[PDB]
Amino acid sequence: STGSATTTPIDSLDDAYITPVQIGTPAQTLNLDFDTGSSDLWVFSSETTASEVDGQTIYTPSKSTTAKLLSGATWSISYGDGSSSSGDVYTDTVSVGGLTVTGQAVESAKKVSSSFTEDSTIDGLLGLAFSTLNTVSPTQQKTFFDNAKASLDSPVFTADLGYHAPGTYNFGFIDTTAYTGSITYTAVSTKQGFWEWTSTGYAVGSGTFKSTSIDGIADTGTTLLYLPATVVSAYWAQVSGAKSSSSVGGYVFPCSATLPSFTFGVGSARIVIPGDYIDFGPISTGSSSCFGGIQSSAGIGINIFGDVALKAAFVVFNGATTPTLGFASK
Repeated sequence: STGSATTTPIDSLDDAYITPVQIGTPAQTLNLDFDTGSSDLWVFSSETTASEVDGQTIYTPSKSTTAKLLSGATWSISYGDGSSSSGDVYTDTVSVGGLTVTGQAVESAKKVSSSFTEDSTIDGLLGLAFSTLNTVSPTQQKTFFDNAKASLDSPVFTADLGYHAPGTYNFGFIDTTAYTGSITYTAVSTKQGFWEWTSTGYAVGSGTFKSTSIDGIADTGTTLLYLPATVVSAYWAQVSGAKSSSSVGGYVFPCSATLPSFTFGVGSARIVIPGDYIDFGPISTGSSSCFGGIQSSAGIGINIFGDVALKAAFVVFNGATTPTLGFASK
């Protein structure tokens, strides 16, 4: 089997991407944030504290003839950005782009933090990291991909995120028309539960490539590119007037600037992030100070190849017995 679904930016800045997901019988379609940095499929629901729902579409398990309460199971998650959610668990039928899993754990939120409430466009998350990170207790549950894997034509999924445009998540096949040149594959460590790999270096604009190992995670659920302070300083030094602002929470730059590109290495291959991808717009409405899309990972504890990086590539998440990651230009 295979599946193919379009993923759409939630706003004009590509702050996140949503993908429609069918849950239950009859189908209830929710728009979920596909997150290769976590491993829980959780949804706003009829059980979510009413004051914490503000415009989201909810899953109502009592209206699904295939929903079953997973007795005694609870979940609770906290994300790198400080947000969180928790609740109980159902199993139900879940379909993505024509690919169906029966008995998928659907984690129903009883509580969500303010950032989730405040984002009306995201109805929940669909985790695509390794199932070892799943938070369901006392019996850990499998991700949608893990459940689908054995049925897929090939044990892979691909992320093809657009810049200010829709893109695609495919399951079970590689669309050879969706990228240019070849896909370069690179080793993955699953030791921390992430799609963790080592980039071979970077360049700023038309500058020379610096060969240096950068360990980090391919994370579709993180907006920006978070790299070591040395790398980030080298980037922003090429933008007149750019500075790190403690008050704002990172590097800012004059909105009148033209940003240089940023290149990262995948083995001997190179992925070029155009400068415009690194512009996240005014820090507040009407400001001429703009927020940068490349930020320091110092004090995160891990480098994160988020959407800024991934949307410059066609990315293969290869879930073979020994997982790997593939990157192609597009």
